[PDB]
Order: sequence, then structure tokens, then C-alpha cells
Amino acid sequence: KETAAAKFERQHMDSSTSAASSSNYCNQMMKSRNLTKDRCKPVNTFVHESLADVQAVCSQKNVACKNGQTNCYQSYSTMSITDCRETGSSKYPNCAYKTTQANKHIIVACEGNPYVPVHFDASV
Ligand SMILES: Nc1ncnc2c1ncn2[C@@H]1O[C@H](COP(=O)(O)OP(=O)(O)O[C@H]2C[C@H](n3ccc(=O)[nH]c3=O)O[C@@H]2COP(=O)(O)O)[C@@H](OP(=O)(O)O)[C@H]1O
Repeated sequence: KETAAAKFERQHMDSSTSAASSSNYCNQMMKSRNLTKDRCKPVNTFVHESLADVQAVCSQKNVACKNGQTNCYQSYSTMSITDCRETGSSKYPNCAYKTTQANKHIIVACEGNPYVPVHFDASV
């Protein structure tokens, strides 16, 4: 029974690499973090910042979530992120992803005690 917070770190945290590495970064990471285990997840963002820095976003700019809830927060500063999007020539179980390194503000949804990120909403 993985916690939502643990799931968040699994699906979005990559503090090892400070920037999107190889052109094959997404193909490798999406596979390794078990994101293509029963479906190719269409889009996934990895954050290359410390866990503490990302957790801090939960006490930063409160903004509306794409779903209407209000437990979302935007980082005051931009962070190093890598967007992984599925390519059309991608078919389960041979999932294929386009890698995209960027520096943007991230928006996460937080929950619990402690108040930690559990969902990645968007980057701006
Ligand atoms: N306000 C909220 N909005 C959305 N979810 C919320 C909210 N508050 C709490 N949650 C809860 O957080 C857990 C993880 O959310 P989930 O969408 O499953 O994962 P993700 O990694 O964010 O995966 C998401 C984000 C990722 N994604 C999307 C866009 C992008 O730029 N990058 C990226 O990684 O793609 C997926 C689809 O994008 P979308 O739902 O925004 O359309 C869930 O709980 P459980 O799975 O434990 O039941 C959920 O109920």
C-alpha cells in the first residue's frame, strides 16, 4: 500500500540528474519508475530539485487546481523539470517518449499531515 506522497516521489522526483539527460531520458525513466506497467502514461513530469525544495512548494502560492479543488500551490521560483510525452509511434508495451528539459514554476496539490505534494498539476 504505497502512500500518495511516496507515489509522488516515485512518479515525479529525480534529484540525481539536475537536468534532462540523454535524449532517451524519458524512455528509460518512465520504464524504471514503473509508469508504463499496464498502459503507457501519456504525460509525466520529473522534477530535478531536492525533495525539501519541492515539499516547500506546499506553503507557497496557493492557486486553483485544474480540477476545481484549492489545494494547489505554485512554486515562487522556477525549477528544473523534464516533461515526458508519448510519441505517436508509441504502442504498449513498447512505450515511447519525447524528452523535454525546461525551467518553469511547478504547480502541485498537497494533502495530509505533514502537508506534502501528492499530485502534479501543471508547470507554468
Ligand atoms: N487537486 C487535486 N487534483 C488532482 N489529484 C489530486 C488533487 N488533490 C489530491 N489528488 C490526488 O493525488 C493523487 C495523485 O494524483 P494522480 O493524478 O493519480 O497522479 P499524478 O502523478 O499527479 O499524475 C497526473 C499528473 C501527471 N502530469 C500531468 C501534466 C503534466 O504536466 N505533468 C504530469 O506529470 O499526469 C497525470 C494526469 O494529469 P492531469 O490529472 O493533470 O490531467 C491521487 O490520489 P490517489 O492516486 O492516491 O488516489 C489524486 O486523487
